[PDB]
Amino acid sequence: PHIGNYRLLKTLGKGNFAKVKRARHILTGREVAIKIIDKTQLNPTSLQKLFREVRIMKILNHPNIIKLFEVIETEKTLYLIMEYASKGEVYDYLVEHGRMKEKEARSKFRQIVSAVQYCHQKRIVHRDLKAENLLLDADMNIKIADFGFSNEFTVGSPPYAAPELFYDGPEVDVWSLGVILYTLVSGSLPFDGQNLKELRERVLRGKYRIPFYMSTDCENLLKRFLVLNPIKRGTLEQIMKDRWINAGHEEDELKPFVEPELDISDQKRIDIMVGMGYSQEEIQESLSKMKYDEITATYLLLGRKSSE
Amino acid sequence: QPHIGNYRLLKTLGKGNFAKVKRARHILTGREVAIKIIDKTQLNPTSLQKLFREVRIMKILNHPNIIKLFEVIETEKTLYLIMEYASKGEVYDYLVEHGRMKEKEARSKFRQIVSAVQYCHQKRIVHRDLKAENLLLDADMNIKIADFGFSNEFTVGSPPYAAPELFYDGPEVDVWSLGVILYTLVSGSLPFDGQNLKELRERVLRGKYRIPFYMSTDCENLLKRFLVLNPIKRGTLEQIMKDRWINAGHEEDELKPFVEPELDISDQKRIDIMVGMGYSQEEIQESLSKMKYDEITATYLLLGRK
Ligand SMILES: CN1CCN(c2ccc(Nc3ncc4cc(C#N)c(=O)n(C5CCCC5)c4n3)cc2)CC1
Ligand SMILES: CN1CCN(c2ccc(Nc3ncc4cc(C#N)c(=O)n(C5CCCC5)c4n3)cc2)CC1
Repeated sequence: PHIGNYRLLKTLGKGNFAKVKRARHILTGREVAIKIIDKTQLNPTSLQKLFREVRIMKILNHPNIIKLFEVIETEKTLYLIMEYASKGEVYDYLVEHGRMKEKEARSKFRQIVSAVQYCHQKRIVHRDLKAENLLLDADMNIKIADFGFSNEFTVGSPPYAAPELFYDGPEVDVWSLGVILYTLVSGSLPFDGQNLKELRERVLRGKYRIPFYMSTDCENLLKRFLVLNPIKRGTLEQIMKDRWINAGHEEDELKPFVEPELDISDQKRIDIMVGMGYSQEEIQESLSKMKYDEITATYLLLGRKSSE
Repeated sequence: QPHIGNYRLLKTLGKGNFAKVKRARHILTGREVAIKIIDKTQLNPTSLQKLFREVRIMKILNHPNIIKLFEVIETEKTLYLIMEYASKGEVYDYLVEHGRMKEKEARSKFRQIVSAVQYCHQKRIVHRDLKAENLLLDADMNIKIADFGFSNEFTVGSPPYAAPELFYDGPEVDVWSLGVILYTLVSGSLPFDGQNLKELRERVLRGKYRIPFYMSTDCENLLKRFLVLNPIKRGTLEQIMKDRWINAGHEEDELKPFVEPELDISDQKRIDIMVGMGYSQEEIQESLSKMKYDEITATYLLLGRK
């Protein structure tokens, strides 16, 4: 089975009003993830919120945020065609290999901090960063899923939730980032329990174990995220200057991401799409207007590696 | 007249929700001020924490057209916010007394308003409830906007000024209200009104308003940049600051984002006066350097005004 130019493959997750399937673009062979939302199960209020959030997704253009390629809408269904992170959860990588060495943890956490700060600068707060939406692509780059989407439009976390949720501003992501950092360096959650009430007591206590292998610089950095009072947490713009974050990046200090200009005049890719049956003029119109249609999707997918 | 801190309390200016605002006089300098009074025992631990977050925001508002905070007094039961007093009250009262502002005067005030709001937006502070009740005028007819950064329950939203999407907390909602504000300055009337809230909402959603004979096309063009139903298509304030009508008569003085003056905390003339009032030199230097918003920094600031 298919939708538009995509062959639908196995379901990756399901829940609430959404399903996400792996899929293969027929025109290019590139793999994608497709979120399928049955609109008949939504009231007019949820429908309006969904389309506002889709418009937010169209403005996320960061190399560590799952990228939207194409939107297909029928009378009954919304299809969101987006980047597929072929290695699944960071958690799966921690299970296989153990904790990351601090050099690898730093490389991935710089990507995560960049992605989240980039959204915060645009007034977009995740509010639900967790194991299930921290993903890795085929080249071990971080890809964060579901920025900007309300939980009912995700497939579906107490260990990561800020203690003030136990508030919807950027500080709640900063707490979750501290949990993430701790999981990267130790392979363990900083706060756990035999049930939710014990988990909550430990989160409110704010204390977590520092293993012998954790550097003092990593410990000090965690203290900037895992502060109970939300207003005393560091800002990401401040944390970007942290000594641990930039160890080994002497003249490459982490700074807010700046979007490169999108090259929409690659004639090699345009030549391929003309072969596919699109006209040069049609291609230029879709790309310059960024229509999120079958043409812009194809152009972007032709820029990725084949057969994956 | 009772005292709180170094202030003599005078007439009540307003009361609503969890707040009361009184006119007062600083005993030490004789300067008039406004004091917002909030009984903390009215609040839960959650709203009390939010109140303190919004006071921390108020501390960083330093714009000549934004009501300036002078002093914070917190007791076990009550929070007192001592701030600038706008002695001529609401812009509305001026419109009632003199009618619509002529174009030059409306432009002058609207530049102040746009400057104040853009200054807050750049600091990522959205008002969300700009309205007649918090657009004020000082003794020199300068705009003073009240209650930036405060939730409604801490003030003493408003259908005629509320963006149609509230019938969202980003700057776009202020931009819509600014359009309604500009219309009131130029016409003396609200653009959207009705015999009840239902009819009023209908006109906001339609987005149509009467263009009077005295409104220029440049002014009508500017209105179209605020009063857009689609929030994403509304002008941004950085863009609106370059509008032709906004800068007419200001060709070598284009409206730009406000930049705060460098703070002067070592005026020894004012410090000398405060030593005479009984504060020590060391105390004064510490209060000013740490910007404590205590009785000392407030006196320092009030000594710098008429
Ligand atoms: C032991 N593992 C094995 C499978 N494994 C997993 C495999 C691939 C991926 N990739 C991938 N790429 C893009 C995505 C976009 C989304 C959106 N919007 C989205 O929700 N998802 C997932 C996240 C929640 C479930 C659907 C996306 N997933 C994620 C996980 C996890 C368990
Ligand atoms: C027919 N009129 C008669 C006069 N009258 C009026 C007179 C003076 C002023 N000034 C002034 N200066 C600072 C203020 C700080 C505030 C804070 N925070 C605050 O709330 N207020 C007001 C605004 C809402 C009621 C309290 C402030 N008001 C306002 C109005 C209006 C009616």
